[PDB]
Amino acid sequence: HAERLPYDASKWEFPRDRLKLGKPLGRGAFGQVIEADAFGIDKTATCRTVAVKMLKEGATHSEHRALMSELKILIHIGHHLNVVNLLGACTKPGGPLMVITEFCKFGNLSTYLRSKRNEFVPYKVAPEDLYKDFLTLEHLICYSFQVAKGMEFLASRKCIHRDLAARNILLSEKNVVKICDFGLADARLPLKWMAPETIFDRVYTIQSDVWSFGVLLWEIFSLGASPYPGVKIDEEFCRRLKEGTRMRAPDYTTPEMYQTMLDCWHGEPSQRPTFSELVEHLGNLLQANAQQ
Ligand SMILES: CNC(=O)c1cc(Oc2ccc3nc(Nc4ccc(Cl)c(C(F)(F)F)c4)[nH]c3c2)ccn1
Repeated sequence: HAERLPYDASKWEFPRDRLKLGKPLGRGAFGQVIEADAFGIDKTATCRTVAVKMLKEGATHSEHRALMSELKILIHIGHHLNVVNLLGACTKPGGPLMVITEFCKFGNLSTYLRSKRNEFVPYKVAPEDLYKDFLTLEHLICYSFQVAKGMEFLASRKCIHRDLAARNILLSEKNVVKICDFGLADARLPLKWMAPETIFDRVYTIQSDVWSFGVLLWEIFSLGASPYPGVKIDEEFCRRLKEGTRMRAPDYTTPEMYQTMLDCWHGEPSQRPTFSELVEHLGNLLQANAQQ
């Protein structure tokens, strides 16, 4: 499967001595995600800020492969605007295993959205300057549109994310969002983003990612709220879920967006929309929103 993917070190290998590791950006059992400086990793710059995911110096022989798979998969997928850009890696012996991606200034979308709760209006109005730097339904529909586009792309190159959530979406410059993974596909309570077929039968498909995409939409339109607020993720949660229970509409959604969340939460994988359809439907909503 993944282990069998090609790592062309001549094109991605980067000198560990050209990286000045900085402040941690996130922790994990696998190891860490650190901010850093790359001396001439790309060409349009001399010194660039990059994000680096790396294992613990005493990391298992298993994770070492997990991280190598991610590197191979990211390479296989190729470049897309809404997928965090892979810049390089460090496989050679000597230092720990490291994957290097572009740095996204504003970090994960969940945190970001939460900080704009008191800076959000559905639609801007004149003066129009009293709203400069406010989030609007257009922004939210756009973020969802972009993620759906990146997932369509992942589908296209036949890959699945496995843990699609707001915390794994990064806000870059000019309202451009990028899909990423701070983990190595847990205090992050991942069951909240899993489709029933995944929870009960541990089966991961592109359609279960669509279920996750539904939780992400609820996250975006709750302005960063936490999925299944207050609810205890236990035996009964898994049960109720399979029985057909879903979350109520978030605080800033629109009738259509909430319906789309529901569409994504169909109990039947094959009854859930597909990312292409989602990209088309969302695009419509975006364009329908501008009008009014
Ligand atoms: C304030 N800025 C940040 O906190 C920050 C962290 C960051 O961390 C990383 C560092 C390395 C990474 N490697 C990934 N893997 C990844 C990214 C996208 C996709 Cl689609 C897939 C997978 F596995 F699904 F193919 C895997 N995500 C990563 C995220 C990258 C950019 N900005």
